[PDB]
Amino acid sequence: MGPVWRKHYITYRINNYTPDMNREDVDYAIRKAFQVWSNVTPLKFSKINTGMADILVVFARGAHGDDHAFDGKGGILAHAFGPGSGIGGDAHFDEDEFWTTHSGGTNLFLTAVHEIGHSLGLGHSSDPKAVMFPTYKYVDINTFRLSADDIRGIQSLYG
Amino acid sequence: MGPVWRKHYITYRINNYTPDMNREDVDYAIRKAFQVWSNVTPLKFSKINTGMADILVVFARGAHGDDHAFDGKGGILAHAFGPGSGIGGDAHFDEDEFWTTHSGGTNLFLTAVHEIGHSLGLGHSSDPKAVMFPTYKYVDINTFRLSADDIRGIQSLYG
Ligand SMILES: CC(C)[C@H](C(=O)NO)N(CCNC(=O)c1cccc(C(=O)NCCN([C@@H](C(=O)NO)C(C)C)S(=O)(=O)c2ccc(-c3ccccc3)cc2)c1)S(=O)(=O)c1ccc(-c2ccccc2)cc1
Ligand SMILES: [Ca+2]
Ligand SMILES: [Ca+2]
Ligand SMILES: [Ca+2]
Ligand SMILES: [Ca+2]
Ligand SMILES: [Ca+2]
Ligand SMILES: [Ca+2]
Ligand SMILES: [Zn+2]
Ligand SMILES: [Zn+2]
Ligand SMILES: [Zn+2]
Ligand SMILES: [Zn+2]
Repeated sequence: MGPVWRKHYITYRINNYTPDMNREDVDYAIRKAFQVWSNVTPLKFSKINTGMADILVVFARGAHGDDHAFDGKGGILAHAFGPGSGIGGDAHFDEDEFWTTHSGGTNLFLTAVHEIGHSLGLGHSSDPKAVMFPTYKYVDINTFRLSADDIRGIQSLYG
Repeated sequence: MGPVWRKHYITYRINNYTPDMNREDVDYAIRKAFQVWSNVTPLKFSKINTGMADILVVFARGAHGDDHAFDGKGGILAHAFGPGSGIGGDAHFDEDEFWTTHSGGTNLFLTAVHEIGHSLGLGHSSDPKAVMFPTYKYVDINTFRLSADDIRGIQSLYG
């Protein structure tokens, strides 16, 4: 393995909101995305509105302060840093994308699941069924499930 | 090092056409895509309409006889085999994608530039500026350029 979180209780904070969606929708998509991963691991995720969280969720465009500039609409959608102090664990979403509760844009839920995988220490999967496979494909949020390879990946890091 | 073409006169043939575009907008996009690479290499590319070619261009959907099935709309866009006989060099475009002369779909020209890169022996690039960076972004065909990295890579396979 590379790095992992050495604790099981992990906090996140939503730094700022995208204007593409309602604030309630953004909270919900993010909360469900963490739930995908807490469902298959010992990890507990807790939303914090003050103080400093382990995992900061940020919407930004272009050069946004971290040597990995976003690229305007399309292309790179998002990135996240592996477990660590400071910017480690943080997930950044390209505001030049159009974020959506369902399809017809870039689905925030699905992307957040992918990115949180990174935040927890996963790399990319060679398996096209896996959410950690590095191409975006819309699947209905209600029918989305982690693949065998996703779970095997995360359980090897956290039991 | 991976295989390369041993000869300099390389042929391609378009096996079938996507209905998403005029037959001739497809020829144009493909021809321009080859031109991108012949401009920076000794290689020359000729289209043939019958007989055996070096690079067969295919539009297929799902499983189509090569162990790398496509995945329906979205996700994977296309794939191509490195130099060699038989399947070698062939370039397969996912028919479930919606192919376009511009945007409002997946641009055939830009995607063909990427796949031909594979047909000529190139792997992916970690440089986002590179066309061999494995992420699609639309850019007007007039403004598109190979990056220093792409050119460096191809000029280090061919002479
Ligand atoms: C820059 C990174 C950090 C970033 C990301 O990871 N953030 O977490 N991107 C991913 C960029 N790609 C990679 O890092 C990477 C690394 C190694 C291998 C690959 C790879 O093979 N990707 C697929 C390439 N495909 C094919 C291909 O290479 N054909 O030649 C085949 C062989 C599978 S592809 O069909 O998707 C394809 C991709 C791009 C082009 C292309 C490129 C330039 C011009 C025209 C077309 C053509 C085909 C990708 S990212 O694009 O922001 C990204 C991608 C997906 C998701 C995601 C996934 C599941 C659910 C929701 C969202 C989130 C973000
Ligand atoms: Ca982008
Ligand atoms: Ca952090
Ligand atoms: Ca936006
Ligand atoms: Ca061939
Ligand atoms: Ca596809
Ligand atoms: Ca199609
Ligand atoms: Zn960032
Ligand atoms: Zn990723
Ligand atoms: Zn194929
Ligand atoms: Zn590729």
